[PDB]
Parts: sequence; structure tokens; C-alpha cells
Amino acid sequence: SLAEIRTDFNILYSMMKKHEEFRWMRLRIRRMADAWIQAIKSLAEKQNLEKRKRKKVLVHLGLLTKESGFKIAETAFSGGPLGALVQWSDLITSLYLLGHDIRISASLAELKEIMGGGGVELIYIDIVGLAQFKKTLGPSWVHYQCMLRVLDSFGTEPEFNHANYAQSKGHKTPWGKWNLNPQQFYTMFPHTPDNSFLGFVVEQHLNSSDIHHINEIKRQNQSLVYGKVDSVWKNKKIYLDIIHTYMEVHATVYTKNIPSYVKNHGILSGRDLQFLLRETKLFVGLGLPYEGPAPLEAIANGCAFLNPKFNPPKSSKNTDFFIGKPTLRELTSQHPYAEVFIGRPHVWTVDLNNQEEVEDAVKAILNQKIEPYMPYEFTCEGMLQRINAFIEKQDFCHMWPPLSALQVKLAEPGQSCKQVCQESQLICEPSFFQHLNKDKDMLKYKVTCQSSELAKDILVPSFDPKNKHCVFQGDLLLFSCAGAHPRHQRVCPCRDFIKGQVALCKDCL
Ligand SMILES: O=c1ccn([C@@H]2O[C@H](COP(=O)(O)OP(=O)(O)O)[C@@H](O)[C@H]2O)c(=O)[nH]1
Ligand SMILES: OC[C@H]1O[C@H](O)[C@@H](O)[C@@H](O)[C@@H]1O
Repeated sequence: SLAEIRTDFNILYSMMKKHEEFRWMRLRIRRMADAWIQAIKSLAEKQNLEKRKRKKVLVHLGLLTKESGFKIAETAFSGGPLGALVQWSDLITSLYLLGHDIRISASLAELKEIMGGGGVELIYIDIVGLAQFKKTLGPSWVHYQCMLRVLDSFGTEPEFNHANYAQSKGHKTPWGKWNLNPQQFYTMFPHTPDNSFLGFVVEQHLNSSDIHHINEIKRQNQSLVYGKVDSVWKNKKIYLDIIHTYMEVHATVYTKNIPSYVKNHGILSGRDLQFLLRETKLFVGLGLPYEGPAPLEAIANGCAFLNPKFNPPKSSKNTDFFIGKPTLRELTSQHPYAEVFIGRPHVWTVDLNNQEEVEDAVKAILNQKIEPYMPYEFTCEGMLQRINAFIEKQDFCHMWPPLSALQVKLAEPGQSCKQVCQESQLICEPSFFQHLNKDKDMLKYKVTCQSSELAKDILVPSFDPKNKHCVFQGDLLLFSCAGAHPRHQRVCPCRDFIKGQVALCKDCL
């Protein structure tokens, strides 16, 4: 039985009216419905969407179980976290439009019931939910393991995913050690090439008459602070004052930390928030929270984003929030994606403590022409293409990307495979490590092994050019885009990517 694209949302609304928790998600969908429907039709017109098998898909939202104790549903409308719920909403909508057979679960009862009656070919779950899956199913949970796609915002690096290696390194993460293929982890932003980038869609309501008259609509000296709760505002006053010299400063806050001059609007409904963004020249980052959606929404509406620079980068080594996350990734700014893949004039990444630099950025932004912008990968059509490619082409059970995409590179000592790929405008592709892990295979890529040994280490395969000595991976679950060798070179698998669609190679569709 073959999937048919859907262009009507009534079945979806009915499925989401089954739990109150889904209420917030259901409303965002309704606001974005016409965009979604334009996008599935446009994709079907550009690319052949026929001949897809209709999948039975479990979607288990562990974060919405009582049993998790997360209280996300509870605070959804009153200024709590929404990033995750944005992502889930967009994933469900995508699956529905592509014509799959979605069974949504927010409870142990439903999880048990859907798995109970068989058929399931694909499972979207979070880490909290994955623990529940293992516990509910007992030992046969491993039978489903290759169908798992695990929503994990900040990402999982190989050294935390391999249970035995993580313990040999003393890592106490409660989040790691599932022993999956790390490409099964689905992230919020393309920051972890050991994982896959899932993302979400950036909500925007600018017609092309809004964009032509955007200069009438936007008040040139209006800034808005990013930061829904009071805590995030501690010790920002110098920064805010420099901004307040040039611009009014507005906030949407659910207050001891906020100066008297700030103009508060409270927490706004999605529509009202979108209008406030459309009238705003400058969205002001305070440092927290890390890697959320809100800055991209502002950029889509023509705001510049002032992005706090982190020198040293923040990570588990230096920031409590990061301790125990199953990754050693370092953030160079509040929103590294915004910093690296968007940049000026939309994104000004600045040292909050450099008054001169802050002042120059504010005066610059004040003087910039308004240019609303969205990377393609965060549109409806671009997210549909990405997830459609993943469902049709990612298989961890029984060759994608195809070998023709492989471009081998040598990281220097002190540089990771992530880095050397990125420096040549490529991205690391962990599925190709298996093709560069033997004497023969090396010769090809213009490195000669005068002696090899095996090792079980994330930093290998490695090459010493002085000694012509090669080390190969002994444990194939330890292949790792993350990690730099302190003294040797790494042999690194890179691939190309489509403009504005970093998850997909040119030949991947
Ligand atoms: O007054 C507000 C402020 C924010 N948001 C939304 O809350 C979401 C979460 O954005 P943020 O980057 O703050 O991430 P979080 O930390 O909540 O995951 C975004 O879609 C914002 O538009 C909202 O609905 N009303
Ligand atoms: O991870 C989601 C959520 O988990 C905890 O249980 C809560 O107390 C929150 O502070 C946190 O954000």
C-alpha cells in the first residue's frame, strides 16, 4: 500500500484533539496550514513522490508523559520551554502530509498498545521515551532498535553513545550509552555530523507586500530582548544601557532583573509575537537560552539578531547546563548556527563586555536595510524534502549516502574531522569511515601505511606522516567525526551538501 500526500488537516486535527497536551502544537499548525499545504504540493511538483511505501509510524512523546515529570505541557502557554514542542509539531505535520500512518503516544498505555498490535516500521522518540520503550517492551525492544529515530536537541557524540567506552572514560551522562548507530540521533540544528539534522520550520507571516513596505512597518529604533523569564537578565545592564542609548528596549517576560526603561508586553500568543517581531529592528540575545528557535523567527521577520560571543566556548568543561549532556561539543555563541551559517547583516556575534563593539553593532544595525531571510532547510518545503529523504533512504536495519559523495581529507593534529570538512565547505559523513579503515583503502587516498595496528578509540583511523604509521579502528561503533588527535593526523570522510540543505548530499534525493 502506497503513501498518498495529504492536503487536508481534519484528520490531523482530530488526532491531536485526543490529548490536551497537544493543544499548543495544534494551534501552531493551524496558523501555518496554508504554508504547509503549498509546500507539499510544490515538492510533489518538483520531485517524484510516487511509489513510496506507506509506513506505520510510532511517535512517542516521552517529554509529555506524567511519568517523566518534565511539566512542559503545564508551562507551554505561560513562558516555559517550547523548542522541543515546535520540533515535534513540525515532524508530525511532515509525516502526515507525506501520507504515513501516524500513531501518536503520550502515555505508557498507548506505547504498550501501539507496539502491542504490531506493524510498526519507524519510531520517532526522545531519550526519556526511549528508556520507557526499553522498560515497557523488555528484551525484544532491541528488535525495533534499527527503526529508532531519537530526537535529541543538543546531540550525542560517539564516545558517549558506546556504553563500554563511555564508562572507560568515566562519563556519567544519564542520557547516553544506548549503543545506537549515532546517525539515529536527530538534532535541532546541524551542529553534530555524527548525528542527523532534523530541525523544524521557522514561522513567519510576511506576504510580499509586507516585505515591500517592511520599512513602514518596522520601527527603526525598536529593540526586543530575547528572554521570557527574569533569571536570564542577571548582570546585563551595561549591555542593555548601550542598546538603550540608540533604541527603545522592549521585552516579553512572564521582575527584579529588568530595568525601569524596558517596555514589557508580557508573554504573547504566536500571532501577537509575530506582529511584535515584524515591527522590531533588533532582537537582543542575553546569552541564554542556547540554540533555540526564537532568533530564526526574528530573522525571518527582518530583525537583526545580536548574538553573544562565548570566548572561551561554552561546554561541559565550563558550564553547569552542559555537564552530563552526551557530547563535548563547544558553543562559540548563544546561537552557533545563526553565527556560522547566517552571519552579518542578519546576525552580529559580539563580546557583551566590549562596549565599543556592542555600540558599533547597534549603530550598524540601526543603519542596515531590512532584508527578511530564512535558510531553505527551515522552510516547510525544505523540511519536507529533508525528512522525506530520510524516511526513503536511511536504513540502519539491513549504501546511502552513495560512495560517489566521499571526499577524503586529512585533519592536522589538534583538528577534528568535523573541522577539516567544514574548512573546505564540506561536512563530515560518518557512514564513510568504514571505507577508509584498511591498508589497501589508504593507498588510494595518497597515504602509505609503513606499519599499522588496531585501536579502539574515537580518534582513529590516524596517520603519522613522519613515521608512515597507520592506526585503524578496532571497534566500528567508535567511528567519530568529533575529536582531534593531539599529535597524529586523522583520515576524515567528507561529503558535499546542497545549498541551504546541509543534511543532504547533491546526489542524495
Ligand atoms: O512571548 C513569546 C516568546 C516566545 N514564544 C515562542 O517560544 C518558542 C521558543 O523559542 P526559544 O528560542 O525561546 O526556545 P525555548 O527556550 O522556549 O525552547 C518560539 O517559537 C517563540 O516564538 C512565544 O510564543 N511567545
Ligand atoms: O528537561 C526538561 C525539564 O526537566 C526537569 O525535570 C525540570 O525541572 C526543568 O527545569 C527541565 O527543563
